[PDB]
Amino acid sequence: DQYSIEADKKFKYSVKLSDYPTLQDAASAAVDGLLIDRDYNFYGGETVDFGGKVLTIECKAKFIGDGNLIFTKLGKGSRIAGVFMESTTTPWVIKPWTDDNQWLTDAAAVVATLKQSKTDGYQPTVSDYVKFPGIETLLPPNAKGQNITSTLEIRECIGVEVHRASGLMAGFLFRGCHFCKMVDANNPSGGKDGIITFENLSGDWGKGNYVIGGRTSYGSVSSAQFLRNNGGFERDGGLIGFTSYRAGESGVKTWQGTVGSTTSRNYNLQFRDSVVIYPVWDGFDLGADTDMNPELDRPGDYPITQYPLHQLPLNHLIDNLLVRGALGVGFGMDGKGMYVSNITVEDCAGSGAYLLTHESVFTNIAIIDTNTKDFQANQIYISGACRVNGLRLIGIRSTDGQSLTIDAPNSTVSGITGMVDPSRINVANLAEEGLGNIRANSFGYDSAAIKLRIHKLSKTLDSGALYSHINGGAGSGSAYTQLTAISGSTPDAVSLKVNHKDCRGAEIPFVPDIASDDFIKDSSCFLPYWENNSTSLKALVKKPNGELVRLTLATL
Amino acid sequence: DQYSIEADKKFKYSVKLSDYPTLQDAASAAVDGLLIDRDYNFYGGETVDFGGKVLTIECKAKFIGDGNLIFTKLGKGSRIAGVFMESTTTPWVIKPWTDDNQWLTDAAAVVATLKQSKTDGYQPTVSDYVKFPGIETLLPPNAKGQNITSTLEIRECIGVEVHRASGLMAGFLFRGCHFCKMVDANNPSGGKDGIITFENLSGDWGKGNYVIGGRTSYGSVSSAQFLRNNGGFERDGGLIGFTSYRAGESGVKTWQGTVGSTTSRNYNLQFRDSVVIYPVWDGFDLGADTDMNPELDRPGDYPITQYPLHQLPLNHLIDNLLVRGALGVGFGMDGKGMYVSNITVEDCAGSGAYLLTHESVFTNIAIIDTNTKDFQANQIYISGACRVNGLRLIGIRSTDGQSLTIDAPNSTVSGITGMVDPSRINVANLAEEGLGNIRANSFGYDSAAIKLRIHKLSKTLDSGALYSHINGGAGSGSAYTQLTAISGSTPDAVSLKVNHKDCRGAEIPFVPDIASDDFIKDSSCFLPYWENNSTSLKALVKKPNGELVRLTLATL
Amino acid sequence: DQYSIEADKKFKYSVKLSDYPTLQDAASAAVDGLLIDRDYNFYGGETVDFGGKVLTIECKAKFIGDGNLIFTKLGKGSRIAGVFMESTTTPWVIKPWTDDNQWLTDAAAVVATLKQSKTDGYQPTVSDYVKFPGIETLLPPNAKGQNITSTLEIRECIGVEVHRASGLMAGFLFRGCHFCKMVDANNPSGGKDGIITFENLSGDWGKGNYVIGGRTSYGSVSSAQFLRNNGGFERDGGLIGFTSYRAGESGVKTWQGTVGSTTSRNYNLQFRDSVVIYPVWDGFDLGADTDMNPELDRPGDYPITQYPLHQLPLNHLIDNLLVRGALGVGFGMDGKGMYVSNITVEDCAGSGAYLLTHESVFTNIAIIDTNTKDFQANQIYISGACRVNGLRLIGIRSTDGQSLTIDAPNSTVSGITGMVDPSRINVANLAEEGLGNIRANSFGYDSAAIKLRIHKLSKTLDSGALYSHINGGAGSGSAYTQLTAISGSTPDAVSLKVNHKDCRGAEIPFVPDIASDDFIKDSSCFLPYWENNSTSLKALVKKPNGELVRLTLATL
Ligand SMILES: [Ca+2]
Repeated sequence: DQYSIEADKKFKYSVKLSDYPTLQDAASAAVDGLLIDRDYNFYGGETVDFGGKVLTIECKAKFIGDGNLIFTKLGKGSRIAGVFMESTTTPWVIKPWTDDNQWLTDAAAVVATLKQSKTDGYQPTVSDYVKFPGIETLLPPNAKGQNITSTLEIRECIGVEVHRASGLMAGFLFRGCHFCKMVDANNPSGGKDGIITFENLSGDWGKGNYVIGGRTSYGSVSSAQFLRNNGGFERDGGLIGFTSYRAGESGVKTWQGTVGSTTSRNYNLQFRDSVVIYPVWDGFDLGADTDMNPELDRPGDYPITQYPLHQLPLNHLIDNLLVRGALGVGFGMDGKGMYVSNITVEDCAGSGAYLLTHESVFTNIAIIDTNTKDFQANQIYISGACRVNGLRLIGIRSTDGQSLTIDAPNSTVSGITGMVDPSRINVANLAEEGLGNIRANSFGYDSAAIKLRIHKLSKTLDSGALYSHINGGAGSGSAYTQLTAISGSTPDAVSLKVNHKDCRGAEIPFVPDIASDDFIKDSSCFLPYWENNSTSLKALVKKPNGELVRLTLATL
Repeated sequence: DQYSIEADKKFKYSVKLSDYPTLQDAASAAVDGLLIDRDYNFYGGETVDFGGKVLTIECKAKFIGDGNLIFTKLGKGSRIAGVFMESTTTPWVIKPWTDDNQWLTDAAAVVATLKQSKTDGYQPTVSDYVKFPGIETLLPPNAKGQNITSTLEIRECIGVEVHRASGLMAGFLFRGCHFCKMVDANNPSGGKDGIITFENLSGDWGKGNYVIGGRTSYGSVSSAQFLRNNGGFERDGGLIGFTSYRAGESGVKTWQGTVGSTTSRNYNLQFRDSVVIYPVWDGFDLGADTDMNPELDRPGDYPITQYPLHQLPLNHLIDNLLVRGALGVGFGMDGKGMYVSNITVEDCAGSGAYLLTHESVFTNIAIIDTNTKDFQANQIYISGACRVNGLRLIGIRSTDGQSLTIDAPNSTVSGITGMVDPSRINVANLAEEGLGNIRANSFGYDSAAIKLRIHKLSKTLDSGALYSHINGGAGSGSAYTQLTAISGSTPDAVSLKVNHKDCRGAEIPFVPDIASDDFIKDSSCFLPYWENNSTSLKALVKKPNGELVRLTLATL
Repeated sequence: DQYSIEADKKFKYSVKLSDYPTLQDAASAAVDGLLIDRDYNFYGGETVDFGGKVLTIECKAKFIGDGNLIFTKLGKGSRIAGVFMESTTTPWVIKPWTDDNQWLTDAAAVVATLKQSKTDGYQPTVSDYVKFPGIETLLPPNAKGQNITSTLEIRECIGVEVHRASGLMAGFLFRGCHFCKMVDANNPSGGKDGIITFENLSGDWGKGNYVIGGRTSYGSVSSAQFLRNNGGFERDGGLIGFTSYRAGESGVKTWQGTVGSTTSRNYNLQFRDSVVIYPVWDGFDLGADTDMNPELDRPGDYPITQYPLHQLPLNHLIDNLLVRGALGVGFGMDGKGMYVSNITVEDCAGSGAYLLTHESVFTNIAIIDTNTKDFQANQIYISGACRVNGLRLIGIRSTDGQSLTIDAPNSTVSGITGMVDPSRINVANLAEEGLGNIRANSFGYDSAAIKLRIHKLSKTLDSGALYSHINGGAGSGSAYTQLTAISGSTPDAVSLKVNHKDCRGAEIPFVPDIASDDFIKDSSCFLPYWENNSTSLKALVKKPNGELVRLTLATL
């Protein structure tokens, strides 16, 4: 009895699942620690009440079950580490990529990949019917409408963190939670539902909910997703330092539109320092309104009368994101008044950026080899009146057809770099207002060029140019300078030259027949023209006083 | 007695505060673990001696008290997790922002926000008297000079880490510590003092001290701050992966000048991969010398005779920082020989960057919609002789008045992008030395332009241009090229044209009266001029031998 | 007996090394936790069998020994925290940098730094003989061929994480492991071998192996290195969020060539969000093939017949890296089909980038003050046919000699910024295809310039220019525009002017003697020329029909 007093004071309290027949029995006994030291088969909907206790739950075995294992009434500060969820069912999965990591787009080829596995692919859903046209008819019935996920559901808790979670056909759901985090996810392999979900459709708007660190793979739908969360002006929530691989839908998704009877939208969240690779749909989908066939209202949210479709003041903090390998769109969003910075998107089959934004600013964007399968009309689309300050376009891929590279018809852009085809740029205004003294350095040509193109006149032909051309060969120390203008849709049709053939003179073009009065523009100027009937040059002169006179300029 | 032997060997040692009347009694009993499992009211200055033991302190309740709870004599490798500090006093706080997140600047409006709360605002300090002019007179006495903070003080320890700390009116102070870290701060809400402080005014210069991860909110002064730390050439200290929200002063601060009798300055620290949002003063304040009314000496530091004011070899490693929403300056520093990269600052009421630097290099800087309240003279200021390589300016905001955008009178700059008003650029030298072949693409105009502006001549008017203008309408296949020069402060006053009205000729300007001898510049050139008394063009000719002759060029 | 039942259920299981004579005895007794609470002297090769148990190993003391302490048969999910390795031997180390952090390059100066210490320098190896020419002869024998490292070796384990490791002369080796991580390394000071190594020369290719977070210092060779790892298309492995300081070789290394009888190469790894400072050799060395004296084959890898040397499809995910202070190369790699983004390299004595790549894309690269000791031929080298989209060159350093800045003879580049000497650019093609309307703003000169340079003609002289020059002084409201061409290797030798001396006319250069027929280029143009024998200007006219006629243009 003496020792027991001492022992109760000097040892750390932990209960372990191997000592109990059910998880509730263990939860009930727990005071400080709880060790999961044996695999536990749960039934879908099995619910554990943790009594408001602040528990440190250390997992060293699996939770095995189809459906949801529901944790409730955990005290603020509770932590669950090392959790591993696994389904009982091994479903049919598709694997729409080759052994050289090329995407498969042909429905029949995708069907041929079918296998029963808990990983290395995903269970088809209805969105696959759109993504792979014709697949709905070709999929066997046993591969359609599957619904396998083993989900850890944290329900109506505050201040709970799940650390280093993993699994097979695994999901993690925080339902009606606040100040909860999914930290350092240890590459769970996903199932039918989203891998990591913060859903706050009921109760107060979600706040304080983050994905921090870690990564996921596979899954039928999006890797990380938010419904009805608002981080406040403090931006207390979102996703930082995360990697998503091969989402069956999108890497990171803020939901759009109405779900159930209320809004699924999100405000004031962080999306930073993260990477999405090889999503079947999109890298980041940060829109809040439905694009195609939209609702006429926003129950639970701002009405259309206050903010039109795609013009919500979403106010997310969006910075330093990387997307590679999307089969859909690399980076998509909507909203009004947005600031977005430092986005890098490479090698996507659909548009690199699809931006249904207005009065927003995009700084230091790089869109490098996207729309490679011509799925969309362009590589970067912007609908509304926005500003782009720094835009890198084109890597090493060519474009065979007529699609635009940037179509941002209401936007003002500066700072494009890359080997863009200028005919594939469409913006409201493009300008470099603040360059210093300039040099055009030409490699691999016998000339250097400074060209001008007026898109209203022609998007495909330069309207004038300033050239420098070698006279003779390399090392001659001689070039000629040429000032040109387009005529009859023939670039460089008319030109003045300086030093052609090292002659040290200006070659001046003249009107090839009698110049009309209106040909001359300015006072105190002359326009030479040809009088064939005398073999003479004449000059149409607009005198300093504005009156016209015709003079003889050169004679036989 | 048999079991007790076995039990002492097989169980983890931890003591818990619920078994002791004081925190010292628990600390004294501890061997391995210490669990804080009941709220503990401490008195200011209460000091716990941990006996040099390497303890793992796990907090699941609050430390409650105004003033400092002082931890001493923790062994290297000790860890304190989940600590939650809370004041006993609920002070008066101000909230100088609206329900639409607009800053309040009017003192009377700020006073009207007063409430008693431990969060959602901050206790006024003397710096508020400057920030909100007139507020000193308008604040009620009960809202002035408050001093509420509940501070965990780690004193004279080596190798101690505080993880996942939080609180209300909370602070964390490492005094005279080395190799200590504040890791994954769980959004403590601050009090009167700095939220996270590494202060090494006594003893050896601080080294090995970091803030890694996490975030803070509110507080009256700066969120994270350093005094008398030097990371060594190894750069072993600083701040990485951190977020500061709504600092009452600045997000991240390295102190300047003398504090007490010695230097508060800092060297060789990292500031990387971090974000500061909505500080009342500055985002990052990385200066070491006092700007306004400076000391004539640096006791404990390099003398002015060795390094002039603002020219210390601070040698911080500064990269990948984001600031949004400052009411003061987004990014400020001083020093000589600095390299700074990848800084992004958006939507600040004062200057985006205030750089009292010399012989320093700034690479890939973006300053986007700053000085929005005209608090400073410019958006980015640089005092000394520096280099800027890549500078994005202007988002979507206009500027109504005469303030400069960049004033860097001793600096050489290249790579500006954005819709900057060129009259608002002031630098020593601006150049694009290494561009390739160029094309100017014009949208929304009937012409394209390549303009030249000599700032010594005029900062507001272009001095010459190369234009291409549509002849007729869209699709004509015809344009004219125009080479212009300014005269009488009228841009484009004098010009030569090629292909005006699709005439296929050059329109050449001539001197409107008798040309003086000195009007012609080069040998083997001619200058046409008007002789009104005969209705003739003449030519002032400088012959190949340099001598002048006047010839008749065109006659009736 | 009643209490013992209760106690066995309610307390956390942990054994502690203080209760056992050997580490194996403790490992054998362990069930859940294992506490290292006394220093433990191990013998090189001492091997601990952990029985497949999933153990949480908490270290609060040192493992002391030269050689390897080998951990085997740890269960998936095992974690080792706070480990501290220390050698028994204090070796001789060199410190090739000064008290102002300047690199020492002179062998005799390096030898003079010799001291016996476990840190603050490194043990020489054979690579130092190359790095510091002559040092092999000058080093005393007792400083050559040393081999001191205290290494924690995790052998043939899956799912083991080492967290917050540190030490003196310390190394960490994961041999034949999968799904293992080195997390938040707490600045171990290195020994003779690599600090952190994932080596998978035997068994399956390594996968799931990461360095996440943390930092290292010193060491004789590379800080973090990989052999025979392949992350799969999922990119499940690599290095994220890491800092390396003063590697004796390189910060981060993927091995090249054959080691033993098989490939040491690596595929599909992440290298992101990391920093390397002051390596003696390279920052990042991400090559897979041997550059100098290469193997004729790749046992265990793709044959040369399939992929030529330096053209392996390495497919690493490489983004957001910073290198400063290398004595060798900042960033090096090889491979074909690579995408690389957001690399920043500053202040390196050798090349900033050495890129033996083909059909690869580099986006937003900044190479700022590199090759400062002229160790290589250039600041950035690219061998193969690649694309660079955004390249910042030049900080504040000058270059005295003739070395190139970029030599990328097969690459197409766009978006250079900085005060580059254009004669030091060599590329296949350089272009800005997508600029908007342009303005050249000139500061500190009486003129503004838009220059053209044809590198085939001359890399050192501009071939033509468009200038604007002040007439009179500041505020005159007058400038002249000038269009020039090079002749006899004299820039600006021949020119046309508009508004010289505010004359409002064009000054036109003429051929200084009788123009040859071939001097005129285009039909409907004239070329003025001088007839000295009559003091007349003539015109060589190519009529609209293409035939030549000579006319009198101006007469006495
Ligand atoms: Ca004549």
